[PDB]
Amino acid sequence: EVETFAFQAEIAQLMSLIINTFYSNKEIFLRELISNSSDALDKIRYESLTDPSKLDSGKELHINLIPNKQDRTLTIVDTGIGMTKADLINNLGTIAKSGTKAFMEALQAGADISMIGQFGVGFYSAYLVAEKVTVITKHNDDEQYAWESSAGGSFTVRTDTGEPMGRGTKVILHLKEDQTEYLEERRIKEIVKKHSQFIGYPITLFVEK
Ligand SMILES: CC(C)(C)c1cc(N)c(C(N)=O)s1
Repeated sequence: EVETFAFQAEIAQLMSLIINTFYSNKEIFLRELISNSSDALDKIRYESLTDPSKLDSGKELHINLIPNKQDRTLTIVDTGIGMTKADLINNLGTIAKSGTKAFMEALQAGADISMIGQFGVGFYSAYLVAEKVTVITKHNDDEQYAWESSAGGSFTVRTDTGEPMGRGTKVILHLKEDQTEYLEERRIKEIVKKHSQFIGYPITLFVEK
């Protein structure tokens, strides 16, 4: 059962602006997605202080970067709080409507795309380098779900049947044909050290075979 939804016009217009605008500093996408995972891990860590049983789906709090050249995919995994079905379908999109309006107004007044995080809509920077994004997520209170969009105005949500996650969020970036530089170990290491050196969770960069 695959459900198809339309993006809000403002979010769709944001994704077009990200996809079409000429902007060479594309490497900031990794800073934003890693920043998103750190916040998800903060939320499960805070909630587990007043409730130790929330960590029954996994005690470890970490971020893993997994490149795959055969699939041409870069996967950012965290064991954060995850997102529910309502988070994917409309909760997180409606929050982003106000940040998108402010982000677009800032752009015409002299800002650039690298400040996208300051408006809380950093996730969409993934489309700087990916033609399709797959998000697999498992919240403690909901089932495992797969979100997917190739932009163009729509996204899909379905119950995930793959490997069970326990808890967290898996962002799979199906990279563009000319963005495979972000599969290189030495390139990922440089971006992590430059933009995310003080993240308070262990970041493991996986090596390919
Ligand atoms: C599309 C989906 C549900 C993956 C997200 C939208 C927003 N705005 C996210 C965020 N981290 O802000 S995640």
